[PDB]
Amino acid sequence: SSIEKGQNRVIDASLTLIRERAKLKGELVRLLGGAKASTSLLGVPLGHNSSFLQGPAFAPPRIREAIWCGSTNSATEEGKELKDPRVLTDVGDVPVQEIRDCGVDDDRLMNVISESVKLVMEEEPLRPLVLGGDHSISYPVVRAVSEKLGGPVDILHLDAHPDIYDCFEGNKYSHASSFARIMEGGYARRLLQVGIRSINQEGREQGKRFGVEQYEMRTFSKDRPMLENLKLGEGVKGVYISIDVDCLDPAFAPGVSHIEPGGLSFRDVLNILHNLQADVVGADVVEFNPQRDTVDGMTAMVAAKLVRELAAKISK
Amino acid sequence: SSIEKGQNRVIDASLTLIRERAKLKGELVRLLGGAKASTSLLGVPLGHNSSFLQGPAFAPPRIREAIWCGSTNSATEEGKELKDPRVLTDVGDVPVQEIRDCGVDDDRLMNVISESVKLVMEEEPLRPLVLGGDHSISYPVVRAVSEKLGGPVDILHLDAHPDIYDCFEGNKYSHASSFARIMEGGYARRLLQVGIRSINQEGREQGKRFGVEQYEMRTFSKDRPMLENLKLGEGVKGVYISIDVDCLDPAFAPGVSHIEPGGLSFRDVLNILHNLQADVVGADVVEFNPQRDTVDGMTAMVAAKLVRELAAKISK
Amino acid sequence: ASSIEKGQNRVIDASLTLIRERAKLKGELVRLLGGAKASTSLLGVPLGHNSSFLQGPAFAPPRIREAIWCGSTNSATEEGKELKDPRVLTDVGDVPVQEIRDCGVDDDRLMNVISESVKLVMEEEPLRPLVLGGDHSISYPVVRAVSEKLGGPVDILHLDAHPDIYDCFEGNKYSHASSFARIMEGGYARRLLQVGIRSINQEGREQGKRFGVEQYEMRTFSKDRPMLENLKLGEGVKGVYISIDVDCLDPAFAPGVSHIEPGGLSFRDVLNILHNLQADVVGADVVEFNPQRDTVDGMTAMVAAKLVRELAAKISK
Amino acid sequence: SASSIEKGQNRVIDASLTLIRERAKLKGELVRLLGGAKASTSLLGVPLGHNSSFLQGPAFAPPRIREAIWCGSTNSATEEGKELKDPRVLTDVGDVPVQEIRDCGVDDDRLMNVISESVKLVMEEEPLRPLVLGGDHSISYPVVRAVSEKLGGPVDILHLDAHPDIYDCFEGNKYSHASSFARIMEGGYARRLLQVGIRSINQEGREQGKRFGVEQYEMRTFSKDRPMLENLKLGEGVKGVYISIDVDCLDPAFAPGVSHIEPGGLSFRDVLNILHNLQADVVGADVVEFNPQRDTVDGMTAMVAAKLVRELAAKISK
Amino acid sequence: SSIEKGQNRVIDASLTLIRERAKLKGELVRLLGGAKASTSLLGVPLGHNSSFLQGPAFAPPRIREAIWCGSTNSATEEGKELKDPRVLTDVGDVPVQEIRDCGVDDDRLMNVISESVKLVMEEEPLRPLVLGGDHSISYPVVRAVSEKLGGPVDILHLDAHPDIYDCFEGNKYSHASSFARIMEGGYARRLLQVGIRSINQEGREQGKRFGVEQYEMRTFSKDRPMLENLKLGEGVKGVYISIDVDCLDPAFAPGVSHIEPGGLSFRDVLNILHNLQADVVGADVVEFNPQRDTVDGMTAMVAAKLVRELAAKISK
Amino acid sequence: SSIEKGQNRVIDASLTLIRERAKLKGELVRLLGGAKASTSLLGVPLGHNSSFLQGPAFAPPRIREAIWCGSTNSATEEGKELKDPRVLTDVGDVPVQEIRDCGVDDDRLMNVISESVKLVMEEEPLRPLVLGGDHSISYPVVRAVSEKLGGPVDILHLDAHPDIYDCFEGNKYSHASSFARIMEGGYARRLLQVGIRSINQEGREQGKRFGVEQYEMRTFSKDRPMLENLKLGEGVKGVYISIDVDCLDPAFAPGVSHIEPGGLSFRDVLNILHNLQADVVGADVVEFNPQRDTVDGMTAMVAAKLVRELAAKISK
Ligand SMILES: NCCC[C@H](N)C(=O)O
Ligand SMILES: NCCC[C@H](N)C(=O)O
Ligand SMILES: NCCC[C@H](N)C(=O)O
Ligand SMILES: NCCC[C@H](N)C(=O)O
Ligand SMILES: [Mn+2]
Ligand SMILES: [Mn+2]
Ligand SMILES: [Mn+2]
Ligand SMILES: [Mn+2]
Ligand SMILES: [Mn+2]
Ligand SMILES: [Mn+2]
Ligand SMILES: [Mn+2]
Ligand SMILES: [Mn+2]
Ligand SMILES: [Mn+2]
Ligand SMILES: [Mn+2]
Ligand SMILES: [Mn+2]
Ligand SMILES: [Mn+2]
Ligand code: NA
Ligand code: NA
Ligand code: NA
Ligand code: NA
Ligand code: NA
Ligand code: NA
Repeated sequence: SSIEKGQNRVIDASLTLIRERAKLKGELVRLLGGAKASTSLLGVPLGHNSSFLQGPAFAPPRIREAIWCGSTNSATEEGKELKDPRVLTDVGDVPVQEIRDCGVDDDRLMNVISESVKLVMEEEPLRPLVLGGDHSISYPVVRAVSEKLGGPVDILHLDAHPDIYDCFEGNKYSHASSFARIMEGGYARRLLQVGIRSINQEGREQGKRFGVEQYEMRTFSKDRPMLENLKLGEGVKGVYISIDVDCLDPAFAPGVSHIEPGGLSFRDVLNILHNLQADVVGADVVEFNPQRDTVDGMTAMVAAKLVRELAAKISK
Repeated sequence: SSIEKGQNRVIDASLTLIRERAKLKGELVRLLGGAKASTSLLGVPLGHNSSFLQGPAFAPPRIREAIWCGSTNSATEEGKELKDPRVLTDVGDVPVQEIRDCGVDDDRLMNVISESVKLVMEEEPLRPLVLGGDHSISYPVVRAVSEKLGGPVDILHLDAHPDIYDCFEGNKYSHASSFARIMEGGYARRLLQVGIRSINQEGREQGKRFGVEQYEMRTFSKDRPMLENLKLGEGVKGVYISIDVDCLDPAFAPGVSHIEPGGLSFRDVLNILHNLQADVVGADVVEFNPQRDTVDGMTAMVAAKLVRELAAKISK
Repeated sequence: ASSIEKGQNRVIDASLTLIRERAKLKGELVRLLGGAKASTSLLGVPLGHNSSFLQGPAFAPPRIREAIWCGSTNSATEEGKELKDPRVLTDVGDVPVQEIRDCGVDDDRLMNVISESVKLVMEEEPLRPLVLGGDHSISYPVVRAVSEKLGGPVDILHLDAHPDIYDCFEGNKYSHASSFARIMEGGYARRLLQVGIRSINQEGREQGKRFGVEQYEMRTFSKDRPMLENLKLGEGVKGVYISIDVDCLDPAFAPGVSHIEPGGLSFRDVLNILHNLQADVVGADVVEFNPQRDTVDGMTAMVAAKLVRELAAKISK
Repeated sequence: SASSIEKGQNRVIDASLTLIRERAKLKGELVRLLGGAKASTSLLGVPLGHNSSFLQGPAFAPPRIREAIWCGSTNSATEEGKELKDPRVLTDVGDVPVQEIRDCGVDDDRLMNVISESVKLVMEEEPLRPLVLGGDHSISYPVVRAVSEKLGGPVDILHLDAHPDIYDCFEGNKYSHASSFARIMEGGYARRLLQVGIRSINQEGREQGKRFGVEQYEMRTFSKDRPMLENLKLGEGVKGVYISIDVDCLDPAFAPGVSHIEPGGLSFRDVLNILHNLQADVVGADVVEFNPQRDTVDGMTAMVAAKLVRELAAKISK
Repeated sequence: SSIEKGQNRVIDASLTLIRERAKLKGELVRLLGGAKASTSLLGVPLGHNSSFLQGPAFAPPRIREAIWCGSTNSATEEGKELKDPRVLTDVGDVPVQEIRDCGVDDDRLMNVISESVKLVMEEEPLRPLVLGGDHSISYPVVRAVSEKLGGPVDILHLDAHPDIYDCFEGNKYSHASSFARIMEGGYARRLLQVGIRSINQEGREQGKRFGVEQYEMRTFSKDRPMLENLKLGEGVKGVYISIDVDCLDPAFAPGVSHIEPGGLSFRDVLNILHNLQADVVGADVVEFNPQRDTVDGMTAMVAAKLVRELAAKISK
Repeated sequence: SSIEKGQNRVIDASLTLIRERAKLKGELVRLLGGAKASTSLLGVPLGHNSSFLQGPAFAPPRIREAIWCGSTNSATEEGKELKDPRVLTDVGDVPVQEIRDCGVDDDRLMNVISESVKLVMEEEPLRPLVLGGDHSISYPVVRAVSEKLGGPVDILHLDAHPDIYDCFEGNKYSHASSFARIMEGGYARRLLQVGIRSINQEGREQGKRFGVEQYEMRTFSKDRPMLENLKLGEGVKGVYISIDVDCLDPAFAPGVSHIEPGGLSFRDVLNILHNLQADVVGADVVEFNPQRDTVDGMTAMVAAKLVRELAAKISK
């Protein structure tokens, strides 16, 4: 009624905001010349699919402040210039809270996040890097990348958790279920999960069902050489990388909802990302919880540096 | 100039979104009936006019979380029910960071902010409670309130500092120059400044020159009775309440950019607000810096409860 | 079968026997020194599971004891009593609440154990119980136990941001938000003065009006302060019980709470009320200190400890 | 007089042991009624910190550990796949009421004897095996003594710690947390003592290791020693293996909530590489020296302590 | 024993260092003059007479950083300019840890503290404001001011504690015996102890024995009107103010070694200082413990603003 | 002009204080007999050459406290006894803030630091270990060591940053330029920078210009065997080791002005220091920022243990 049409006008004005801002970043990259791919940040400030704490809703603006901190320089480790738009642009945040606040259901909210990602991909040669937000957001992002490209992607999923519960606590959009949604829908072929150390019988059974390659930290000593020399995406249209910050031991990343000892070092993660051979078509950095971070924002710098090194990898 | 016209498509859509949200809230309040005035939150995540720290840019979403925290109930001290839209609605945040990012200068930003305030006012019978954001925003909110209403207002300005510097560090939009801009444009008649304990010889000269009633904490013992029995707005369009969070002793409100000992207690602030007779037309809660808050968000709960009590006074 | 309830009973009985043996030694110490009319004895009830928001008060009583004896402090109360005199303060320790919960004991029988533990202290004359919470749910079994033992209602001074008189908060009758409904329902309290109230809803006020509760809100503290720094309670009944939720204090003074509620009393405001109260105090509690929410140096532990020290000087005589 | 004092204390001690015995009896009956278990980890808390040389914070640890084991952020499966809500995998007989026993004047010899008897009460309920939550490292002595006396012979011990804890009498306290492994080696309770993660030791510690034939692995040789330490075999021919983990075996990056910050320690993953690969019939274990008052505001060291307890439980239970 | 020539030239070089900087500060003040009194800061970074924590050793450099923090203005509540050397100069810190390390005894160390205070006074028109350090430093500072002026002073002593034990734990220089030492020496006519709330039998007896006026917080309701209208020094050499930061409720000043609930507000102390009628000849601000302070240095700001307000009272 | 006269009397007393203390330590070392080399701590509390925060100004006293903490023992990892003066003495802190305050320029302040180092070196057989302070101090320290020994040294520089900017933000004494100053003076033959992970085009170009061996964390897997087997100083005057605490991953060393994820573990650094073959003639531990440390001083312990293990290596 009056309501459904009111909701459509807020949704439409939200998509228009992303569309106009993408257009300006696309024109800016196309004007400078030569880029084959150019990382564009899209923020999805959503936390209500979280099982424990909703703090990731507040992450994307903290991440951006950390990327540009006066304490850092603008060069990535392998020497890309983050001030160059062909390396990194930013189309801003999906207005999630404003959409929820007007009574929009999750089916439609997640549809708006997909469309938001399509708006970036439709500006050549931008490729999306999504700032979460809780891990529920990887389903509408991966769906949007798969649909746009016209086939399943191979995924590298860095996570303490496999996020492959059929329906965690009745919520099909649970942050603990988004890789079940992705695999059910035929949006991914290979799913490599690395850093896994919190998994139950359902996680293992769902892993076998979907053909997932689950690397547990209890075999990391033996798996490290293979994980520091990954080659992904041959025979599919691209590779997507999803990083839950909780792939890192809490010593490196305390600013997470799920503290799970025995994880990767920051340098372990960069060894995997730097050495990965892959046509990276998209990526996300999720589950940064600023409310659980240190008083000085150490996990914000962790999330920012992951974003920066993913941008170097995506942009070419 | 393809970008200069493109800036306008970002602004148009930015304001479109505020209006589309404003109408839905408008409609729900008019459906319910009986409201003369209805507090509607409008966030202004702007901190780049700050002299020391830009942390208030992150405040409005934290304030909103604290209002609805499971630890609290939805009753105000007086007994007003915050779940009733006649009492409180929220039109969300102005996308200041997106606007800044598409290269728009401060003139047009502050005008977009003024226009956004006007969009809420044009939806009867909503009255704007702006969540700052640094002090800089009061000037465009007040100008927009003063323009819409057709003439000057009187201001209750609760703050440790007086913020009437002519031009502070060469920025005319400085959070320290905001009330100099307001007085200069005759948007205010009586400016009552309360909780003042950080003032310089320029602060006093400008206060006399604009005929400002500056109450210093030095005389609070004698002043309390007068301060706890205030009446304002007779002969004017209305009364604007600008509450900088540092009016409170840092013991109550650590989460600010300027720690200034010898402040008000939270109860002192409620004594003043509960007792003040005013036609309140507009109110801001500013300078709340989450990056300076306690790990448990004590200042977020302070900001939230001042918003709640301010909304129980504005709503009628 | 009923092998379950009987096994639970053996654990409950052993739990109560341990409080009995501890209370006896403290009793015998106070009697052997001689001259006490009343001797504050601490009983901890490390219980958090009736909270609506955070269960951290389950951990408070050990932290409060540490703060009472911190080497940064001396052993004198403000009005000059010696806390090292067992006649002024003793400690019978903690009800083993978690271990009773862990063997499947329901809340009715668990609250019965708390009551029975309070009686066991009262039955070593001249001990009077000062209970360390724990969440505010515990005041119900404590006040029930004191009233039943003294054989009549008491007057209660209740210092709290919240009135805690929901008929059944979230369906739990033992909710920390319902303990003073449970108390007034049972006729264990004649007068109930609630002081520091600044978070209350229509049901709060309707339940206030129903049970004859005197609700002093902070929006009228300027006016009410003279009368509140001059209380007299308990005349014509068995005595006065003082319940202090640490959230009566503004969070500036007491951040270590589950419910941050700006606009509360100063610590000095609470000692003015306590010091000047005229009352034969038969029991007290300090509840809702949440160590998990405290500063890293334990400021709220020192607050809860000093409230305990000033209540002990008041109860001991 | 002053001998009647000892009789009142004995009433508190007996009431304390009776309470542990009754809790242990329900846990043993539950495990046995479910059937099939050969061994079932049962937690025993010993909230003792007064033998500490710097901070007594470990007295507050056991309840914080239990909370973290059941934290709603976590799931109930161990890394290897054991279900912690199965009583045959984990039960909990609660805490020894240490503070109350100290508070009625009981001397340290009698208090440590209570800790020993409490451990035996768990072991007496077949098939429970004790996993002790400290508490400072002093408690390892009475625990290891009870396990050895009850099994009727020596155990091999894996001791994970920044410190060897083998001073004869640290600051005149024979029950010092820095002397508990001297107490253990003097009593004949151990065949092998392997000390892993050592990085704070002096000549007295090295001399005491030689005197008792302790095998001391220092972090300065961890590059060389790692393969050996990640393939340990212990307890063949004796009553089994006891594992004592001082949380300060971990670099303080991983475990800040300790009284003794000693940079250059093991990663959490390094410790699980050692535990997971250890071949051992583990007859008991402890997790000690978690200091909640030195932890982060979010309890990161509580979650470290809890995950060590959970992984040990998965190893003890079978 | 060539340690004597060393100990001696270490001491001489320490004293030289203060003489030289006093000479420069004096010259700068008279250079453009018309000042009767000018406040000069002297740090005594001494904490080893503390009974619990020694953290006050580190305070004086932290107080200086807070006085000149970019978040603050250079004007005092009354309106004096701290950049004006006539109002405030700074002669740096007595090298206490350096004198300690060469094996010098507490008797001689405290003499150095005394000598160092006289160096500031010997340089007209400088008046010493000492940044502690623990409360032991007040004995030698008051000794120096009294001997230099040749007569006793009236002393306003703000503290949770009376610091008047005969020999706390066997140390006659205990921070808990400074006022026993002062009273035994005849340096004070009147001693007013304000904010007392941790006192035992020995505290009351020593008080009665020395004629000390002990204001306990439990009578502050009745004493406030009187404490906010003091008059001291009339007839004797002048007024010394000693301020233990723990005079303030820990809500206002958590950065102390002794947390003692139920203290004064920051505005309470300012009401006492602003209305104190007195010729103030010296003052100290002691027992700030930076190791117990909040992460953002609230108590540092609290000690700095006491120093700034004291300097506005002392300078003229 | 008598200002200039004043400054020289202050510098002289400042040097006179280091001379006399170093005399007492040399005499003590010489009287115990047998030492070839004896580590002597010299503190340089200087932060104003920092680009981001001046916290390291406060570091040296907090390091000393950590070295002697009652939670620790006095043996190093390889068994040296820190209470033996032949293993460790301390000549205390260059009075940096007193020299700045009397208006001395950075040229002369840096020369004072050089002179303070030589005063240690002139007391046989002390060798200097300097506690920073920000990285700017390495230049005047190495310049003094090289001038004193009459030739160049090899340097091991442990840092996240190369600090080799020509003129970072206009300041030739920038903490980000001190190795450009060192390499321009010919004070060093080899400069091995280890743990580098924040470097731009200028850092790389300047590295090539001065022949710097730049070991980046992105090749640490490959490089680790060679870095745990270093031999330096053969055919030159010896080896100087500079340790920026931010060489460590912020997981281990959060108390730094520059959070840079993906660094060395503590054990990594000790594997390098313990296996290094070198005649170490001097060392520094710089850029510990206590205002960014944990509430319990974790980074203070890290800095203390680096100092302790360097002392074991320097003393012989
Ligand atoms: N994304 C994190 C989900 C955590 C959940 N407790 C699990 O079992 O994984
Ligand atoms: N709004 C804050 C203004 C602070 C400024 N340093 C001043 O001197 O006023
Ligand atoms: N300066 C503080 C002294 C504190 C001591 N516990 C006392 O009894 O006063
Ligand atoms: N377990 C901690 C003991 C620490 C002691 N300072 C030692 O030297 O071992
Ligand atoms: Mn996930
Ligand atoms: Mn995860
Ligand atoms: Mn302002
Ligand atoms: Mn302000
Ligand atoms: Mn309550
Ligand atoms: Mn309450
Ligand atoms: Mn140990
Ligand atoms: Mn240890
Ligand atoms: Mn004092
Ligand atoms: Mn004091
Ligand atoms: Mn550096
Ligand atoms: Mn660096
Ligand atoms: Na989450
Ligand atoms: Na600001
Ligand atoms: Na609670
Ligand atoms: Na300990
Ligand atoms: Na002290
Ligand atoms: Na720095």
